[PDB]
Formats: sequence, C-alpha cells, structure tokens
Amino acid sequence: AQNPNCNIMIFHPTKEEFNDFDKYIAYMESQGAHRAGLAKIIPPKEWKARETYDNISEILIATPLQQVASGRAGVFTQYHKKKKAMTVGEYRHLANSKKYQTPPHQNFEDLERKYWKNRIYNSPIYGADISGSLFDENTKQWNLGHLGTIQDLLEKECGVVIEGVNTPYLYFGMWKTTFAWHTEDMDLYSINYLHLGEPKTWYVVPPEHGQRLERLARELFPGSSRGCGAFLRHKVALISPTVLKENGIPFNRITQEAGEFMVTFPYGYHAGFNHGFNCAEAINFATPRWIDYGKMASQCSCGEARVTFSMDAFVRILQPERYDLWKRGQD
Ligand SMILES: O=C(O)CNC(=O)C(=O)O
Ligand SMILES: [Mg+2]
Ligand code: NI
Ligand SMILES: [Zn+2]
Repeated sequence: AQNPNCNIMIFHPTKEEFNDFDKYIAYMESQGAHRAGLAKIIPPKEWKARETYDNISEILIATPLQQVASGRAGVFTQYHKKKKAMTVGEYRHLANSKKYQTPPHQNFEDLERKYWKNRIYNSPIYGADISGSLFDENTKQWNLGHLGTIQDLLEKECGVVIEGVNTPYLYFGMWKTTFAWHTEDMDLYSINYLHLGEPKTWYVVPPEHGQRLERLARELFPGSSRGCGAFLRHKVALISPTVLKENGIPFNRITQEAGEFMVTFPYGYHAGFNHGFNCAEAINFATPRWIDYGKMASQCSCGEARVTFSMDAFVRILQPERYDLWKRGQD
C-alpha cells in the first residue's frame, strides 16, 4: 500500500504532466497521496495563473465576515458577523492596519504558536465565498474555472443527467482568519490555489481516521452534537494541534505559499488559518473514486448547514433514502 503513514505529499509536475488534470489526480492517488487527505502541487516554472495582480482592487466583497470566537484557546467555535461591503483595495488596507496586521515573528512555527495562543482574543474579517475567478481565460492548464463539472462526472459514471452548476469561489484573508474543521459538501474533493499574498497553514486528518476526529468533536462540543448528528457541517468548530495530539488524533500540517495548489481528498477533514493579507480561489470537483464517498456522506438536516442549489441533485440521486429529511432541513 502506498503512503501507509498518510503523510502529506508534495508534487512537482512537468509542463507536460500539467496538461491533463484528471490524469495527474489519478497519478497522485497511485502514489498514495489521498491517504493524507491533502496534497500540495507546485506548478511547473513555465506556468502562470494570469499576467499580474495589479488590477484587482475594485473587486467587491459584498458581505465581509467578522469571525468572533467563543471558548478556550485550543477548543473554540466562531460565528460570522456580517459587515458592510468593501472593495478588495479597502480590505487590503484594513488587513495591513495596526489593529489587524500580522505581528512580528521569527518563522512560520513562531507564527503558528502565536495563532493558537491568541486567536480567540481577536475578531479578524474574512472575505469568503465570493463567486468568481482570477485565472486568465487563456490559461489552459489547471484553470479552476475550466474544470470538468461534477454534474458531468455523475452523468458519465452513473448515466443520470442532472441540473446544477459548479463555479469557483474567491477568498480574501487577513491574519488570523480561520477555516473551521470540515469535509467538503457531499465529501467532494476541493482544489485551492493561493493567488497572492501571505501563506495559509493547513491541518488535515487522513480520511481513514475521520471518525476519530468526529468522536473527539462530539466530546468537545457536547451541546452542538446533541443539536445535530453532523454538526461539523456547520463549519464553526476549531480544535488545536496540541488538543488533537493530547487525544491521540492522527493529523498532519503544512503551509501553502502563493503560487501553490492544494487538493483536499474525499472525507479529508481540514482546518487552518491565514498568515496575513491574501487571496485564494477554490472549487469542488469529483472523480470516479468520489462516487462511493458521496453515497456515504453525512448530512446536516437541522437547518444550520444550508448549502448550494447543486447539492440537491447529489443527495437526490446518491442518497434517496435521506433526501426527504435533508430537503426539510433546506426549507
Ligand atoms: O481557504 C479557505 O478559507 C478554505 N478553503 C477550503 O476549505 C478548501 O479549499 O477546501
Ligand atoms: Mg478590480
Ligand atoms: Ni474545504
Ligand atoms: Zn446541523
């Protein structure tokens, strides 16, 4: 079995190998990359996403989110308070202000220590989930707006034609902005490109051990667990590496830098934080290997998780017994 310790693997595809996206995902899996839940892909030196980032300041962040924490430094939840609209140029100036800017630090490890010590005492503002793309239309390789759709994959594998669409999303971050522990909707893959700015640190649990993280989460967030049998779908719970190690949960960590892709694999729980002002683009995708994970994915029916239009068909076709209850949650 390849990669039996479930380490995060880093790939350096050649320009030739960067042509065929599906083929390269399948290659990475042949080497055991999926066992980690997360892989890094460094593009060939010939490749670029677009020519420059000099002209992005006028993009609007319609609903910036202030991420307010509750709990203790290593075990906390966050809620998202809606703020007034602002442009990317306005958000960048805010990120760089004395109140929000990255503190002085020695290296990524020192910054990570500071994050976990002090995150709860601040409320950073995240521009998340903005439909759009920063890839040039002429970028032919690994262009996250030109991927094969999940609807087409389901139709190719299973024969059933379904409604829905699959587009990318932009994320504008600042120091301490946080992504809570989660898997993707319907335990899909994700791909994330860090277009510009400061790094993003990731934590990930191997898919084969995801239920260990769920059992810990039920213990640590006992009211939330009574409220919903899949409350990690709410995307609000944080658990630090120190707490994971104290509880024997297998995990790994890695820092993504500008110009790098990360892929999350089906049922790979992940969480992380941004080091300073940055911009990422991400989208969900599927392969043939996803279908069995989609059929088994948990679902939130309590009403909190509320998701896209396109999840309806995935539940309806892959999980017809759960469909009626899940849809009640959506209405
Ligand atoms: O970058 C972020 O805030 C969150 N991104 C992801 O969870 C992802 O790409 O799957
Ligand atoms: Mg602009
Ligand atoms: Ni994700
Ligand atoms: Zn729920």
